[PDB]
Amino acid sequence: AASGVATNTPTANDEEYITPVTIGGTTLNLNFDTGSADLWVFSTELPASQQSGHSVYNPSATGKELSGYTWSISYGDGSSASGNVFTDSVTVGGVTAHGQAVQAAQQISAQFQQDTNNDGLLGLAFSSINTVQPQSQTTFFDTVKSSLAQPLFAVALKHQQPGVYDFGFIDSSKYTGSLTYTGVDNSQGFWSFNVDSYTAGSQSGDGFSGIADTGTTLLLLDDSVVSQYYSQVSGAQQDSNAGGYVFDCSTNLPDFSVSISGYTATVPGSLINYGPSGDGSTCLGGIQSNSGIGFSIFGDIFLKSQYVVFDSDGPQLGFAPQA
Ligand SMILES: COC(=O)[C@@H]1Cc2cccc(c2)CNC(=O)C[C@H](NC(=O)[C@@H](NC(=O)CC(C)C)C(C)C)C(=O)N[C@@H](CC(C)C)P(=O)(O)O1
Ligand SMILES: *[C@H]1O[C@H](CO)[C@@H](O)[C@H](O)[C@@H]1O
Ligand SMILES: *[C@H]1O[C@H](CO)[C@@H](O)[C@H](O)[C@@H]1O
Repeated sequence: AASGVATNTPTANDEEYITPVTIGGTTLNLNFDTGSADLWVFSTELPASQQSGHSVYNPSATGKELSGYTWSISYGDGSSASGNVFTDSVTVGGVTAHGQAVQAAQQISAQFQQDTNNDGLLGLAFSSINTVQPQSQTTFFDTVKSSLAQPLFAVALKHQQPGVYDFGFIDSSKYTGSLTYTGVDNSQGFWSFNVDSYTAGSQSGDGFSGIADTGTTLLLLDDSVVSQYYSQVSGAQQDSNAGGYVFDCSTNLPDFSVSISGYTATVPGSLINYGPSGDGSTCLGGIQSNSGIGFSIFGDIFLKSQYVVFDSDGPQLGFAPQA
């Protein structure tokens, strides 16, 4: 059976996490994203000026076209990309997917034209939300899962340190105590789960649903919860140059926790200081608004506190404090 360890590394301020992937023999640095289901890459089909600062996929060398097939994706921050489709060999942590659909970019939006830290995305959401047309394709994980020892992957994201994506096995040294599992609702293609209650510092409230999403930097909550949290943070104010609530960098921030099937997942206040906010001398908060969408986004701020098991059997998510 197959298993492997893929090493991730945060960019500055842990904005995103990058992991190397070898496609047709070329290694690209990709953003592993449990919130989407497309494996797309910078390619030789982009204008030459947009290739600069990247490693790029050359489909002509090793790929097999899917004639007539295309892809086009849009993300929550308004970024987007599109192109055509080839199958090729894709290796992650020593585990090879043969005949994996690789979505070669022809068009990329401004955000991607400005980010030279990644060479594309590797989606790890359910394959039902893959965007390839006219027929959807499987994620790397779904392609390999029946070859793995167990049909799961697990994630340790860290603050300013390398972390892991474990494929096909659980590393019990990555967490304290035992895992607690909760049921996943895959009806919208996400790793969605329920929380029974939350604690924002000195205030608590009722539960809600949200998605485990490695591709979102922050912990995005309802505006009522965000307001409750920052009401406890002296001097907090919104700054649209920075991206939301900011505060003095020396602030002692309250913890934030959720109740997940009887387990308390706690984000220490230290992790809620995202980093310097950008002009001047404040720090951006790691908790921000979810734009009124009606569910929460358990992004990297939250995930840095946990080891998280994404198990296709169920499906289900397992949580324990990171170690
Ligand atoms: C339709 O599904 C998506 O777009 C999914 C899931 C989702 C759903 C609802 C709301 C969000 C996220 C909530 N998330 C968002 O609205 C924004 C999110 N982008 C970010 O976090 C961006 N982060 C920053 O700009 C740093 C700032 C916030 C200090 C991005 C550069 C990593 C984002 O769109 N992430 C997608 C990947 C990214 C590389 C573009 P993801 O695939 O994780 O988003
Ligand atoms: C992941 O698990 C497989 C299956 O036991 C091993 O072969 C591999 O070395 C890694 O520990
Ligand atoms: C990624 O790299 C880290 C070491 O940098 C390993 O521990 C891991 O197994 C993988 O090679």
